Amino acid sequence: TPWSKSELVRQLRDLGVRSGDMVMPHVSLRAVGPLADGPQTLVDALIEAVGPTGNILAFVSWRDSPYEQTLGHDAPPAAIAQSWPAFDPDHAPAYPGFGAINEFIRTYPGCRRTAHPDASMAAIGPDAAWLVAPHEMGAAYGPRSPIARFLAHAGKILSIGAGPDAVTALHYAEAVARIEGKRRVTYSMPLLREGKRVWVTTSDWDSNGILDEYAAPDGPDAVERIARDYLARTRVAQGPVGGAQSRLIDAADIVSFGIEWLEARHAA
Ligand SMILES: CC(C)(COP(=O)(O)OP(=O)(O)OC[C@H]1O[C@@H](n2cnc3c(N)ncnc32)[C@H](O)[C@@H]1OP(=O)(O)O)[C@@H](O)C(=O)NCCC(=O)NCCS
Repeated sequence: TPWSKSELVRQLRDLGVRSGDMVMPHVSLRAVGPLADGPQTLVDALIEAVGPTGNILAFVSWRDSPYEQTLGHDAPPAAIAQSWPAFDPDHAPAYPGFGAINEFIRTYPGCRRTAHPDASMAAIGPDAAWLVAPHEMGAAYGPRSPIARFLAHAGKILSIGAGPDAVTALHYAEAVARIEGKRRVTYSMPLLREGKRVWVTTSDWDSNGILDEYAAPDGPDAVERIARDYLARTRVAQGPVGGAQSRLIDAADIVSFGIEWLEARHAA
């Protein structure tokens, strides 16, 4: 029997979600189980749980991000530069690998989208515009990014059946951590500025591992190692959301732990 919207709202309430909260969900729909009206039932429940003054922030990225196609180049290769679609924030589908719920969040009426094609964030609520902008190339997840403002607004991270590797906010911790040998990457993104496609090439911290030892693809990254150590040492509200075991995490607390975690193991 599929989970109803009212059943999920009660579960979110038991977990500690309050009206007015700013919540960032990481969802495994298969862990949740069948819903009354598909994934939209959970989206409606998330919006009701945070209330009209609350906010939802999701890391949705872009299904057709030219990340690997322009990685390590001072400019987009010619074939990529001539034909790749410009990132149209209100029309670009989310990256499926980060959760099928993100395409439902992203198309919700009133949802705003950041202009960073690879690190794109979707936001719903009164603070949606303030969260999504600015989001410039070179500030994917560190200061001046939606995550930074999310951390300055008592944000809560809502893992719904997702693994510890899915804590996007911890990319802020590795962006500001004062450690040696932080990996950087160079890539190009096609922005849509006043209807005109503009190619922008930038450098930023590697979001696939801030250090060499954390960047192997086989392969727990720094986010997963930090999150597991945090969840092993911290009392965190846990409970069911649908059929998925869920956690409500204080975003500023796990990021502070992440900074201390990185700086304790690597010199400055
Ligand atoms: C990796 C991960 C996404 C895999 O979890 P998953 O449950 O297997 O995959 P999803 O949550 O995206 O959803 C899968 C289900 O939704 C279905 N689905 C996809 N689009 C759908 C649609 N429009 N309508 C209905 N169902 C849809 C899929 O077909 C699948 O259903 P199925 O079992 O019948 O085949 C999850 O574990 C996770 O980590 N999510 C957080 C990811 C994240 O935020 N990463 C950030 C890193 S910085």
